[PDB]
Amino acid sequence: SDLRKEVENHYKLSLPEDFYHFWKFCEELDPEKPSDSLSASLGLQLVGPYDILAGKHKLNFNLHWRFYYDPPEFQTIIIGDNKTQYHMGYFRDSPDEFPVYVGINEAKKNCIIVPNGDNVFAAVKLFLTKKLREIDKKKINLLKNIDEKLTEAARELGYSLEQRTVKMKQRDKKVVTKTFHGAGLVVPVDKNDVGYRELPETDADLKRICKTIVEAASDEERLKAFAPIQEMMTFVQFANDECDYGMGLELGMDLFCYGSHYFHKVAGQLLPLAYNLLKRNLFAEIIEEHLANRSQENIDQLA
Repeated sequence: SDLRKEVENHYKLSLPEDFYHFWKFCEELDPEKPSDSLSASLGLQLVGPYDILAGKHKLNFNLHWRFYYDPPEFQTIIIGDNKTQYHMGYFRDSPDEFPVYVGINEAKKNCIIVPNGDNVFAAVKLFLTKKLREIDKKKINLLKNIDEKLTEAARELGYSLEQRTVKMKQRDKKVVTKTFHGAGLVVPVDKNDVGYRELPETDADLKRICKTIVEAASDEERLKAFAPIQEMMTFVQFANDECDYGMGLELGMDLFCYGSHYFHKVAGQLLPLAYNLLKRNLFAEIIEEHLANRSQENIDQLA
């Protein structure tokens, strides 16, 4: 329990039981280097809060293995090839609740968060099954052995292995908007529909607006191209005054997701405030620190 406290106090996030059970699974695979037990067969390595379990931390965990498009909800636990910057993370709607599922993102490809089961056994199972369906006879036998052991453990522990579980499908009903990442945003909406209001542009049209800002040819033209964004920020101010905090979280998230440093200032105006109004204060802290140092490479706080 002491080790658990260390892991969870460093991130100020509770970790679900599958996190700890999966460490033990990887310890059975390789007692000497559990974090690397899937490296040879799958190209995956356990990191993040697993670095603490591994003793590699013996310093801001808010930025540790936080890739360029990882929103504060997303906490990296597994990394793959740095050519695509494939990685898996727990996704939490609230810092005070357990992860709602495991998402994957390829940070050199896009900002999309792909849901991959609701626990890390599922996410690794799905990765393995895809790899098995692609490939080398020598690799297959090894993969099939890991698949058997992984599947047996999940069955003993009661963990679903589906990419989209019934639980995940129920969360879809509470998502108020997908955002650019596609993971979805969940905020309280009361019986009077207070809590969220939509943006006045479609996602497609918002991306066009962002494109014209990024491609502006001068400061003068960029200022003019920013007018639709400033207009939406005024709407967000009234939404905040009126307790529809989800609007500013959506606009700020989309601008973060678009990826341009030209949006860092307004994203820093939208997202900390939105998270603080939503009483998700840790996420306000993460996004502030990430916007201040949004690195594309060298995000390992222990290197």
